[PDB]
Amino acid sequence: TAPILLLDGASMWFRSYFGVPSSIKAPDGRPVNAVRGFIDAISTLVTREKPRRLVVCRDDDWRPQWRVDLIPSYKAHRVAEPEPDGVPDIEEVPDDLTPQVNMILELLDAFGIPTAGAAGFEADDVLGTLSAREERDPVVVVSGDRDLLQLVRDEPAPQVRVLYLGRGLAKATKWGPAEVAEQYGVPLDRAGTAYAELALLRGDPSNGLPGVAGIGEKTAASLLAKHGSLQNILDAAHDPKSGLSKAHRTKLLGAVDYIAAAETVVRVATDAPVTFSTPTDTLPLAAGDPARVAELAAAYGVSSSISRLQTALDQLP
Ligand SMILES: [Mn+2]
Ligand SMILES: [Mn+2]
Ligand SMILES: [Mn+2]
Repeated sequence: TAPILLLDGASMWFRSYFGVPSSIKAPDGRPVNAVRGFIDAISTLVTREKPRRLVVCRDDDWRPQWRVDLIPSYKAHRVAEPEPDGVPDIEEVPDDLTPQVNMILELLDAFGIPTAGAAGFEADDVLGTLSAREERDPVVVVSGDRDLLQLVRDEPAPQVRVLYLGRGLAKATKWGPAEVAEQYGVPLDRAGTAYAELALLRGDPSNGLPGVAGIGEKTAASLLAKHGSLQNILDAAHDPKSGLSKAHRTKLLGAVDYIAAAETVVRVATDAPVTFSTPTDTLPLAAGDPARVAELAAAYGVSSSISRLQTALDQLP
């Protein structure tokens, strides 16, 4: 059967912002390069993957307070203005990109393309929750964010793949457990979860996470190779006769608190309370509100992109 596409919205429209020139502008002069690129990526995906189901996943909270409480440096270098509890922090985002996010969300809503979010969670968590719950169709998670490699799955069916956007969409290929195992040296039988344990240990500068000092990617992969899992590695450290080196024991034991905190920060949630903007995740084959879509697309200078999307939809069997 055809896959369900789960789109990491912010990953994709940030990529469109930096991959489409800012001289692409609306009639009022505001850049719409991210709008154009994001709509064009949806049309490309519809044509390449021919889904019947498609969801754009939102960041209802891009920097959840529960993660910051565990690790205060989490995404700290990306905050423009921190906001008190209950209110998402203001992310440092180019001034001419935020209005384009509003334009995109307005078009998706008027078209009826499903969007999903969960209060207090990231799009990463929405993607992890929807891919964990999927029982009917193969899942394609579309993102430039290597965090989501932890979601790859062969069994139980259906499979989960990440269409990874690190080199852009034209060059993107589907990552499964084999690809993550081959490119990162984690065990194949639990490749996705072990990738998250690898990232926890080595650190993640784009998320503001330091990792465990002294355990680089090479060491963490080999430790996972020999012991199979992070839990087994901590067991080897806590047990004073295991074959774990004393230097490794010192680095791991000196980080027990960070490791316990980081575990829930690094893993994406799989049971977030996701809500949809639409009744189902079915991809509409025509605009839910065509007059509003035409008025918005003209106002946002992307009428030809919307027309291209409708042609791709028209070609779906
Ligand atoms: Mn805050
Ligand atoms: Mn994200
Ligand atoms: Mn992420």
